[PDB]
Amino acid sequence: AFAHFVLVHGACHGGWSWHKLKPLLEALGHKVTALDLAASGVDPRQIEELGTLDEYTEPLLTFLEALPPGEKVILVGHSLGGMNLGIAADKYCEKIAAAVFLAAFMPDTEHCSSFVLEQYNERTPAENWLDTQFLTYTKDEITSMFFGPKFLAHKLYQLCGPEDLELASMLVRPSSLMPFFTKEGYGSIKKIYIVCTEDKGIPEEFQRWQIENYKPDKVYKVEGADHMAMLCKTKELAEILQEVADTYNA
Ligand SMILES: [Mg+2]
Ligand SMILES: [Mg+2]
Repeated sequence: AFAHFVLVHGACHGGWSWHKLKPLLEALGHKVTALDLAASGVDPRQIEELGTLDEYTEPLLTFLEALPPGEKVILVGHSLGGMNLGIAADKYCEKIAAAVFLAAFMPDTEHCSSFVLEQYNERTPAENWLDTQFLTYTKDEITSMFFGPKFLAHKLYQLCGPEDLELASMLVRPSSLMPFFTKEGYGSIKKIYIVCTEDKGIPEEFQRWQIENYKPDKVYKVEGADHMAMLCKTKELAEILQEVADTYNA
């Protein structure tokens, strides 16, 4: 039927990356919330004030906490957004109909919370970051990420239009990758993975690896999708999300 989709962006991005998908879900009758996480999009915070992934997720937690009784949402997380999903699902699991991991980090419950990030780090040669800028800052020593135009063009948006890449160049902002996701909370939610097959930021092989590691309830494959499937495969993506809405409810 009709769901409430809560869309959670990835590193260096913001609510704006869902600007093509949201109207599509809304024309399907759904309610759609596309948050800015902390120090993302036009959030007024700067990355230097964020100490943890939990603090980065604050707007998501705040929004879920405000949800009235009976209201349940389908979380949709992109890239690093998948970790925001795990954080949110472990605090407000009673409010989550399902979580969708769009080419995202899917943590598990048997390994430590950062396992998929550590493993992603270990499989990723530093050359792959291209012109991405890594700096350090202090709060209370934290490494910041800032994607450069080459990385955006060559590893994230390579199958997107020039207006998509230019938009990201105009909006991306510094981010950061910064103990256990519980079986009772996060572990209990239905999870859906959307594989993006031409992804060069999180390669399909890593995406398949995470599914192997912690199998979700449904796996969709988006052929021809780079990492920003919501911009190049928006229509197909909305059709998967409708299938999800129809499956996970009453
Ligand atoms: Mg925004
Ligand atoms: Mg392009």
